[PDB]
Amino acid sequence: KQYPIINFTTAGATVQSYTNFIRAVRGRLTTGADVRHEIPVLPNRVGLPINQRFILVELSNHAELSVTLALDVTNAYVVGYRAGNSAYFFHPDNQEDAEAITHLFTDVQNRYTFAFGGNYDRLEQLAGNLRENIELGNGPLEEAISALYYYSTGGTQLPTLARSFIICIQMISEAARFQYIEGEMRTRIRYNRRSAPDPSVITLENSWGRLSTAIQESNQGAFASPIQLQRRNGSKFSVYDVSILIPIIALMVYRCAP
Ligand SMILES: Nc1nc2nc(C(=O)NCc3ccco3)cnc2c(=O)[nH]1
Repeated sequence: KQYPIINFTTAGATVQSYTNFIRAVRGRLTTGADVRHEIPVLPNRVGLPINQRFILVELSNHAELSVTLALDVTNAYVVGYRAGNSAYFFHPDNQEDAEAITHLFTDVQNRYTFAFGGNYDRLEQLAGNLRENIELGNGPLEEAISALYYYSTGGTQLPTLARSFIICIQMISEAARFQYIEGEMRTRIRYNRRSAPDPSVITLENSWGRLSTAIQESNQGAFASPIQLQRRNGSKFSVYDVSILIPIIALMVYRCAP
């Protein structure tokens, strides 16, 4: 017995198989017994035992390649992955984090830490493309699984590896964080399209920590100051209250209760 594993395959994927997956991911990220204003909070990192810190997400595609992402339950971040006999980790932000990841993928023959960190800014630079120009859907996802798998063999240039991370992160972590983003992926899957996320998706992604804070500091759901988001067409609008976000955000990073 070792960290909980959730499986998804792109082979034959449907909106139901993808929804089932994202639902199970959420269920492993949190027990759900800390909820504020109806929105679940992930476990506080302060004092969480290592043995509860991570979840694994096994990704397969029609080429029958498989990779396994490791996600930090405290924030749903993808911290690294394993493909066959190697495992690779983003460069950690602190020594505590560096220490935690020593506990993942312990039986793998080859382990490495990238010199670069895993935030979108760094990955975009590495990919040489912005999330607004990187396509999402089942096609991109199956392609990103192969790219990640092939990375040890030397088959995959770094820019492509970084694009593939940006895809996985959005289709897995962001979809888990936001029902809105899950729905965005369901739509691409339903119509078998691939398309870049629009400003509504990108600004929600960028605002996740800020939303977690606003809702958690709110006066019974009313934000202490407004949060600006973006519509599909890039126009700015303001959110004042948690009520509107209940069908949009599914999970928040822990902040202490005011
Ligand atoms: N590896 C990884 N990287 C991630 N990077 C981001 C990301 O940059 N967010 C933008 C941001 C705004 C403020 C601070 O930061 C989000 N999720 C993830 C994530 O879930 N896994």
